[PDB]
Amino acid sequence: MVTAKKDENFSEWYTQAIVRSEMIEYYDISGCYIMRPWAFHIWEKVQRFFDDEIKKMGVENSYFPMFVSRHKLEPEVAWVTHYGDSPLPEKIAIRPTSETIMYPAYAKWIRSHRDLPLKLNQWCSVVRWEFKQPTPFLRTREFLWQEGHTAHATEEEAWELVLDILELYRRWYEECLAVPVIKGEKSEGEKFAGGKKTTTVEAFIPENGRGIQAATSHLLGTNFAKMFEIEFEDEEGHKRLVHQTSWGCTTRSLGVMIMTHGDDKGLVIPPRVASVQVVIIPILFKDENTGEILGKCRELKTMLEKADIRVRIDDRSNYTPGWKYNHWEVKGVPLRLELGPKDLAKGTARVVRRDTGEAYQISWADLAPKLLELMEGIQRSLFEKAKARLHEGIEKISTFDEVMPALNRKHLVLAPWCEDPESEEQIKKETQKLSEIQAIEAGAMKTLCIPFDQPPMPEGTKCFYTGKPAKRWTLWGRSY
Amino acid sequence: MVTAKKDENFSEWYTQAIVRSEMIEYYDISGCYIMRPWAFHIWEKVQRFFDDEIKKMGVENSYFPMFVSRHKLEPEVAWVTHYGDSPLPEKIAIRPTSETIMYPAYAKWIRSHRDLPLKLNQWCSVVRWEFKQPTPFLRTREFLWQEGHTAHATEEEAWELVLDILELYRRWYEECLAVPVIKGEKSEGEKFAGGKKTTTVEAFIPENGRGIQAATSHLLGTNFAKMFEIEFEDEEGHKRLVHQTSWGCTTRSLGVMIMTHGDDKGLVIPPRVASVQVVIIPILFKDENTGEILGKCRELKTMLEKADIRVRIDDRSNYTPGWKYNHWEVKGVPLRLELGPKDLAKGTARVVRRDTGEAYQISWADLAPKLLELMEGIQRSLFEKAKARLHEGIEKISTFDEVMPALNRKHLVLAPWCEDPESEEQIKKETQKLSEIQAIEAGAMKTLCIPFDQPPMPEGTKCFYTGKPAKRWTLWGRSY
Ligand SMILES: Cc1cc(N2CC[C@@](CO)(C3CC3)C2=O)cc(C(=O)NCc2cc(F)cc(-c3cnn(C)c3)c2)n1
Ligand SMILES: Cc1cc(N2CC[C@@](CO)(C3CC3)C2=O)cc(C(=O)NCc2cc(F)cc(-c3cnn(C)c3)c2)n1
Ligand code: PRO
Ligand code: PRO
Repeated sequence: MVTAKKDENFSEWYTQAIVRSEMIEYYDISGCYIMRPWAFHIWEKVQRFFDDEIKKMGVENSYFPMFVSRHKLEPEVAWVTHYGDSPLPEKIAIRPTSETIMYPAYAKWIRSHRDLPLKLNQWCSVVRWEFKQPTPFLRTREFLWQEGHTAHATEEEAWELVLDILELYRRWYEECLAVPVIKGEKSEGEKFAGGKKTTTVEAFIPENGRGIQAATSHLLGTNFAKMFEIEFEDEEGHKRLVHQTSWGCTTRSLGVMIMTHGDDKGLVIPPRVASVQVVIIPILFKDENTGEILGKCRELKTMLEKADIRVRIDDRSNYTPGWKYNHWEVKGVPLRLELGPKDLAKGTARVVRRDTGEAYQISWADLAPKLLELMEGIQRSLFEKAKARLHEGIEKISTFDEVMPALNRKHLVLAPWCEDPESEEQIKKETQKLSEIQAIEAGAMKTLCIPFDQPPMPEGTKCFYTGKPAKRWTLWGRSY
Repeated sequence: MVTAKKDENFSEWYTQAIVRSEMIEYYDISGCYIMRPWAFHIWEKVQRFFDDEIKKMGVENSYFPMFVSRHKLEPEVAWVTHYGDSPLPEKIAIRPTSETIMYPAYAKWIRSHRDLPLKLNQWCSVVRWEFKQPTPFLRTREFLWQEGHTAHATEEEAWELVLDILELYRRWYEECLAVPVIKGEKSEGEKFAGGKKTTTVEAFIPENGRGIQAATSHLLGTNFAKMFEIEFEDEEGHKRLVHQTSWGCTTRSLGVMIMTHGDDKGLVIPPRVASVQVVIIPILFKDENTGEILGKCRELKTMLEKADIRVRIDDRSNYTPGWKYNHWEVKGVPLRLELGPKDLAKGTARVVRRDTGEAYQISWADLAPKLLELMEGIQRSLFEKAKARLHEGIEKISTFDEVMPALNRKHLVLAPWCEDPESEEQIKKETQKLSEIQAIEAGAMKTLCIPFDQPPMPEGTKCFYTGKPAKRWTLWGRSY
């Protein structure tokens, strides 16, 4: 049972939700968490989705070492210096990302324009060792991810690949996880180190008012090619720099799903990625033909599974049906199917959907088509409600005077911005001091993205902080 | 093109085979190798096979951290001591295996007999940092693996699980990879540290005469439960120690496949795990209807792929068909399909199988069923020939006098042994000195396994080294 209200103590609510559903187990070494089967199944499902999608683009999986030499990497990096009692001749680092691991190989592999495009991906874990306090799924020192790295003959090929991947990330969140995101370009002050242009999908956490960078797709261009001398020969003979992309996404996505859909009873997992879509709970009166009831549950299980519905029967006699109702609600199973002697006599079943609590009586013959329609019903609704909370979380503003009241309501701001970097740094330090002063009477706002969706820009619109001619609409807010 | 003979310089043959087929790329940090897509596809296929199989047993996937504290682990272990310029308050280790990472969690999770069996697995990489020289796939400082860990209420449940997993490993090698193995029990001198009984599947490398431990399945029993206080309550109330298993298998299996099936032209990959089973090579005379020929290749591709045959068309005009013949032979594609204007006019195709070089002419209508029959033909033959080379590699002996002549022929020995540990150590040190002395005129033999398949033991048979009553037949040899 979950006891903390989501709209009061969000921290303890999230901890309770992920622990009591058997998603996360704690670990000795600060910032690392055991991912238990209940959460790993979801990671497996989104990984299968993304893998299939990128294999249709020609991306292939590989595995590069987790170690990188001090030479090639040359802040939040863990160093190996000993193999037991013996010292290393030169300390080695654990990958925080693998550009400097993979790209010397790329320089060796790419000779001719007939070698491009080169498209590799890997599923692994990386280690970014910050001493700040962690957050399960969202900010951990070790995390699982995929990272893809492509090299191309032209800039425009690489850019189209960046956008195609960003679309796949939008589908990862919105399609599988029912989390709405915003496609954007990062400012030059927040873009990847060494890249040309970083795109992103941003998500939003209403309860603390914080945007979070859900995934990233970088146009590296020729910057890394220069660093690593990755060149191809054209049909003429002339050597030219390849144009590269890199893109990544992590188990952070799981956290974002949890916070988006959970409620006071606990997890609410979208049907598309639930490892159990329907849990069948037989009623088990002592004064009843139990073998018959269980036989019919088994029949309904096979009947649903032929429609590819993922079913678990909880026939444990040492727990009441109310205990099981709570137990599978806490783990977020989207549909519960109850079947007792009355239901049997009438040839129906009772189904309760996890999102709203609504109950239905369905005849066995209509069970598979009806539940299918209901699962798409739940998924869709989970998305649209979340989409509502997204749009109600963003205030469109004209002046800096409107920032602080919008932040105190846990909202983001969409403002006309001139895109000057020094202005962003100024804005962060000022909103941070204003936040501290407000805290005294009871931090910093940054750019999250310049959205692809640009609303109308009136002709003479001025920058909301500098007064200069505004260039584009920018989404700012407090951030993870 | 591969130029080193497999039966002359096996080292350079193996290196050439794995490099020239684009399986392995070298890396700065000694003992680590980049696994390129051509090899990773095979790893993906065997991983899918094993994953499916263990999910039918109820095993679930998880992910535990790659770090372990100095406390809990308390030789070939890499230590992290710094996060950049800052020192760690207590150095941490990178997993060489995860018993000491997972089992405190197990102690927390297992309370009641209704919590057993507990069956977890993970796919990750581990780091065993030896300063000896590495061997691609076979012996590397970092390797990918799966490791499974189960806890049970009784010893016999855990033992049946150990044997079931060992059977799945036999199917991993023999069924998918067409490599024959021998099921055995390891001596107490070679068994896992802290376990009760280690089982294994052993493979054999004829060209250097060396057995290699292909995979391992340990009965831990209650030893680790005592160390970590993992206890369950029975229905009576009494706390009891759980009985545990752990089992693992790695990318070593890939190496063993390569060495088993490759020839002087290079790789020979069994059809069951080839990512390309049929490469279709159109003949492309300049004086021919090329669009027609390519159209028919595309048709044959879709026709074969509806029978679930994995097909690639190599329609590159800048390479001759002979270049492509060599190129896909080197990468080990099991079937090659050639199609030109003559074949088109006759409605047939030419197919050449990679193992023997045999050619066939098949009408399009029979293409899918015939190729299917041929792929099982290749697989089967790859296995049986390898099985032959296995059995011809083992000499059954009675006396120690027969050891050295059997080792000088690169063979293993099956000998009646009393199973005394001090005898094994004696045997290793003596065969090593005899080997060194022989080398002067131009090392050590150990036990590989006590096979499950015990041949007849005559009543008064004496130990082949000590003269004592022999206990069981034991397979010895030089080893990886
Ligand atoms: C799971 C995950 C995902 C991502 N990221 C980043 C990249 C991206 C975004 O798209 C994806 C690759 C493309 C993603 O998912 C970044 C981290 C992370 O920075 N970890 C280190 C850490 C540990 C820690 F204990 C605390 C803090 C910390 C930071 N501020 N505070 C107040 C605490 C940070 N972790
Ligand atoms: C790929 C892989 C698999 C396995 N093993 C062991 C376990 C098992 C067997 O079933 C599987 C888990 C169950 C498996 O596959 C063990 C190693 C390995 O010991 N690596 C370290 C290393 C690095 C190095 F550069 C050199 C040497 C070395 C040792 N002697 N010499 C002359 C050189 C050793 N590596
Ligand atoms: O960390 C990053 O942002 C990029 C994308 C994945 C690989 N490196
Ligand atoms: O390394 C070993 O041998 C065991 C089996 C995999 C996990 N630990």
